[PDB]
Amino acid sequence: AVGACVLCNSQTSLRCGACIRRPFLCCKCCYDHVISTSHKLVLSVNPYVCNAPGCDVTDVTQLYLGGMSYYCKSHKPPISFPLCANGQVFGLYKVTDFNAIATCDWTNAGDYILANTCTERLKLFAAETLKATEETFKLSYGIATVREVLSDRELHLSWEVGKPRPPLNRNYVFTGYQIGEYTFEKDAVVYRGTTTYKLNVGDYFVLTSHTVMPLSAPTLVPQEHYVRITGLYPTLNISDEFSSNVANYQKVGMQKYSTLQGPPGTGKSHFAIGLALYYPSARIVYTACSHAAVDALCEKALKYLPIDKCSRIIPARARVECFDKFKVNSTLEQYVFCTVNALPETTADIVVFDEISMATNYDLSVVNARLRAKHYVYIGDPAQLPAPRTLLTKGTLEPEYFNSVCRLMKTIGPDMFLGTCRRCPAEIVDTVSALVYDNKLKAHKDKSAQCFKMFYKGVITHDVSSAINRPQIGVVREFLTRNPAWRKAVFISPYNSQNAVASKILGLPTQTVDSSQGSEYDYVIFTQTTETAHSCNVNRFNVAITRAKVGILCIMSDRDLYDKLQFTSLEI
Ligand SMILES: CCS(=O)(=O)NCc1ccc2c(c1)OCO2
Ligand SMILES: [Zn+2]
Ligand SMILES: [Zn+2]
Ligand SMILES: [Zn+2]
Repeated sequence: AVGACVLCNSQTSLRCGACIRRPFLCCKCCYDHVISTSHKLVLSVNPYVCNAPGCDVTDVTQLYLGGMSYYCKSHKPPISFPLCANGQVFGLYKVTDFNAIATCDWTNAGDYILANTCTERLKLFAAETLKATEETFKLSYGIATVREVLSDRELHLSWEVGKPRPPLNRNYVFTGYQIGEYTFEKDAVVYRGTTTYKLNVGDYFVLTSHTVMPLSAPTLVPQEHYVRITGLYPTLNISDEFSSNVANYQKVGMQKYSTLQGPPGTGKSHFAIGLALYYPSARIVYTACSHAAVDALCEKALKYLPIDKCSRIIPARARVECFDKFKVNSTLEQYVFCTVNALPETTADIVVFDEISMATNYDLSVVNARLRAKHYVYIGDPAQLPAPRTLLTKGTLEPEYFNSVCRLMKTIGPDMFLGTCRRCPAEIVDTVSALVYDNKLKAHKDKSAQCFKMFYKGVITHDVSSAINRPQIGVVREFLTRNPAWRKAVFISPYNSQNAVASKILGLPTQTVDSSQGSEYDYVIFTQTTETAHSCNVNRFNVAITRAKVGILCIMSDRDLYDKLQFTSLEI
């Protein structure tokens, strides 16, 4: 039990026994913690507990030292010093924010605000504590058991009594029993095995609670600015395609780390892959939280970089189908594409972390711990969607609080900004530029005259809490008959239950706003479904309308966002 203080690094024998992570706290900090919170169990070699037989005094403020032993006020010998005196807790080698991180239930937005405005070591304490709290919460849900097997994609489930039922969306991944990971959608339920298996009756499913490893590396390394490009060797022969990013690629070699804010369709993949063509000898590890973000980087690399110098790292516990054109699990290749949780312990000349709004501080820290690099480039957009915070139910998490990188991009600004959207028709670019980009995003395409908006509240029904608006889907069905070109549109809504209804009624492929992020489609049909804080989130709204290359039909519930859409209004 010999470690360093999470608040001031001072070496100590003390750990908080009431904290779920049991942080090492020094004499002067440990006191400031026990004296201000319900946390009174202090751990050393032995806990600070009354040594008198059958005594239940564990509160450090009610204990004293009797020689080399610990006793309460009722058992202490005449010659005994209190454990808590003069701003310190007795220990070898002799905070308001730490108390709030240590005691909070992570259900308030203010908990996440603090976990991002605090000191660097407190961001790791916050990130570990949050993730451990999120896992112990997965145990609170009831066990689903197979009652009947309808077919290869449908079954009926028997839930546990006394324990609540977890939300049934793709976000919540189950573990069958060890028959593989499984997912559910809406008494006929749709089952989806990450592995194909003849669903047996009696088999059960649990949300896999994974052990939270402690954090060691910071979320962001200390910034270093250099007079020249360091450890990287630029080409003089640089393809005209990537000439627009040359000044920014040099900025990347003259700093330890750099932030790139790239609104939708401004060239993030192009910038990331073009950085390899600019430093041709440099080993680049490409990382992101999701398999789809890593796969999008592989698709752009397949087009510009040699396939023999690339490798897609796939964890043996495969959950979804990912990129198959590179040699798999060769961490020895010059270009390594890998999700954060699968990263090996290696080194790199450049580390590119894409879709930075989806990262948590836990992920930022894991990347710094597994990858030791000369340069780190963080690419994403704080105006796009963050990682879901399953415990957060009160308050809204603002972009400057998503993670350390997003905090920097929203306060000091990003080091680099891609200001030209090449994907969207001008109507959409002008709407999101004013909405989330402070009028700094510019349109490359002209107005398509195929961006429509309809103010139609319809009727809101609910599959549990996931919302449906059948009259909004009815308006879409009516529109499709009059606009058959839109037969090829992707249907998007903020709710998976709305999507299930629209899939059966319209037959269009379906995507939630959160799963559509990073993807593009010629035509998009968006139904807002509700006027909630979720369906009105400006970041979700921004993602939803920036998926479209040619046209979009927005069936709106919120007068506010409807009025902001610079689209042609439709009647009915
Ligand atoms: C951080 C660089 S690395 O260790 O991942 N790649 C270098 C390398 C090492 C051994 C090899 C090889 C390439 O090809 C044959 O055997
Ligand atoms: Zn301390
Ligand atoms: Zn504590
Ligand atoms: Zn006692």
